[PDB]
Amino acid sequence: MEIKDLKRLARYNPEKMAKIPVFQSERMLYDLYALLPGQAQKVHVHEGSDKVYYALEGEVVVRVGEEEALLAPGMAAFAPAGAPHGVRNESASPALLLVVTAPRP
Amino acid sequence: MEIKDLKRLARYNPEKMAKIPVFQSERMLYDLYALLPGQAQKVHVHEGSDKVYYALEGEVVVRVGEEEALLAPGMAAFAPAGAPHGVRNESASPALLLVVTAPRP
Ligand SMILES: [Cl-]
Ligand code: NA
Repeated sequence: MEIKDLKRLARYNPEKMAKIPVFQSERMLYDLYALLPGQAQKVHVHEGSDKVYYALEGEVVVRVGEEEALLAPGMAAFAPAGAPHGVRNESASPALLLVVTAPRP
Repeated sequence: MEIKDLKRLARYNPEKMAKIPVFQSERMLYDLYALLPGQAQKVHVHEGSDKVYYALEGEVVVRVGEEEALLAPGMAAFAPAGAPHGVRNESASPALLLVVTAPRP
């Protein structure tokens, strides 16, 4: 079956953040976002999907709507469709997120 | 912004596995499954939804289709639509899973 150790899949790119697909689903994106310090997924609105950022490792500043919060390990932030959202690693350490998007964009 | 510390949401039902919705998304179920030893999510089939189990804490024996594997902490298992799936906490410790089902069944 498709069963993986998420952290072991994480690959950080010095040039820019990386999105590492965990599973290939026709109904969602179940990815890892590997952000080195200073890297980020720019804030954007995706009207066709809901996204949930879950911090697996490290921390990122997650923005949903007009709010930002520190998404520390173990925390999940919900970015429902229409809400501008993004994550930025402002820390001095890598940050790894489990990012789920439904439906598949 | 809806941001939650997943572990802090865990609650256990002694009579049966506790299903604790993390977020109410129209696009997916993003739930926590709190399984005390011996508890389980009986085998189920979502003809039109994919489900991904991610072991936040503890371990469960995850069944997806014709296979069963130990879903240890940090591991995620993918149950594509149609595949019978379930999780059983056969350990002597509680298990907490982040379970995503998309779309909502
Ligand atoms: Cl993909
Ligand atoms: Na069913």
